[PDB]
Amino acid sequence: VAKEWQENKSWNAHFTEHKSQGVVVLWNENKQQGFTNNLKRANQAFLPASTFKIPNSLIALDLGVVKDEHQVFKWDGQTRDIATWNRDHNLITAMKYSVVPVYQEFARQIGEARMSKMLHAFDYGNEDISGNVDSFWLDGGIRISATEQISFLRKLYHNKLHVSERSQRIVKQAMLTEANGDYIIRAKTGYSTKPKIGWWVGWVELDDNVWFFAMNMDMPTSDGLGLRQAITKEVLKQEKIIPF
Amino acid sequence: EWQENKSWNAHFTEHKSQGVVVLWNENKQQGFTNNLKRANQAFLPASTFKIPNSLIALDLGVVKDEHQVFKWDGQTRDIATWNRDHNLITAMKYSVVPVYQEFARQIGEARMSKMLHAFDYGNEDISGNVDSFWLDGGIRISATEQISFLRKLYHNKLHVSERSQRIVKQAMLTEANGDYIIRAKTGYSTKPKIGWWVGWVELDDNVWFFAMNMDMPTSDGLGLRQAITKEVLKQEKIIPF
Repeated sequence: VAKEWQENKSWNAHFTEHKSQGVVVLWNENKQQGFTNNLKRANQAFLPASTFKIPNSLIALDLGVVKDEHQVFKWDGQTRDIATWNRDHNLITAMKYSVVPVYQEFARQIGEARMSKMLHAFDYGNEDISGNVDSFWLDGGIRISATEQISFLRKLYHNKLHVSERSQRIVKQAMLTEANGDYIIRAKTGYSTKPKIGWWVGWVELDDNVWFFAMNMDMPTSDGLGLRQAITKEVLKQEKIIPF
Repeated sequence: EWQENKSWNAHFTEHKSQGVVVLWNENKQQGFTNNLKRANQAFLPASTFKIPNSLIALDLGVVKDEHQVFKWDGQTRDIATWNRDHNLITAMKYSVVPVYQEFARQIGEARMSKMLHAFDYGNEDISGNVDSFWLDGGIRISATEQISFLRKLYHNKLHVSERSQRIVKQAMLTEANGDYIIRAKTGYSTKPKIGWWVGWVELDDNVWFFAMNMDMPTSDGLGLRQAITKEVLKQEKIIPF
């Protein structure tokens, strides 16, 4: 039988080396094959936390809540603990600094009915927006698995989500994280305080292939936040997707 | 509006090189160069022409999108990376002349000429072979003219679709980290021997356009295009050390 998914338990070493637990899921676009260290956890659904900024951006652009990637969302003047939030932002910087209050305001403008309809249209996780319209992805009913993140991301990559191509192109620009002569990573981090879960989801663009990834890990302290990228990169390195 | 900063010459003389770097501060609407005269000297754009050429090809449907494959024609050329299938992203990255020659042939003389006029691109002169005029024909552009063109592209103000401009800017992506994004294009003209690097640096709250050219007697110094530019960007605190 064609096994979409194969388990590679050797990747567990990358988690246990940091006394961590989690899952990395990879999808080889050319081969239409997925790999994970934990088939069960790969399919376990969690709060998306700030990974939700990807669908939230798309919806805000498609409904004209956000005009383009340069439109300024002025700071509301409330000083928050995260200094980078206490300034004006555009979509690019709001994504970069994971500026929750900008995205809360987008959610409020989108509203419950349109948010719910659009997540249904995206086939996004459990499509459930129960809770506050401006925090359901942090403390409400929405749940998504790593494999479901990859499904969603693959649609975004191919401009196949049910929003404009322009909206998808802008969000992909906003997701740009790293680029050099060897690869491009477009991705988004996420951190949920209850339960304590860290995410990193996105993809690695190579000359002749794209590798989608979605990882989550238990995140008891904020001290391990850098492990999201580090563990993922160790797997990408082991699989010769990116160089050492 | 324009200032000369001759201290940047140290970055050239460091490598027994000569050239110009031109910077434009988008927020301040101010330009800086080490050499006001060379900043205005026009050369063959060579592979920097891949920027307008891409735009025109996308707008006319010669190229569908950034993933459409242009199969290698099977002629082995000296540059190994050219002897394979390409898309717009990889064709730009490896500066794959034969893919862009085929675009130019499909675009044709009349549309190419009209579009460069519409883009206000350099001397707008396509004299020579339609598939090589930017390498050995009559088109000439200066560093300051590259910046003018690039500023329009950045603002989606060229007379092509927004989509075409967005795709080309994606194809220009060179470097990205948590401090900056560089979208740019190299170029190398063998007669006269001139190296180019043109593009911009995106920061949180500003964009700095750059255009540099330098004498390139040997292909050994091609890496100086980026190195010298980065030394100037570092000196001007645009990017960190």
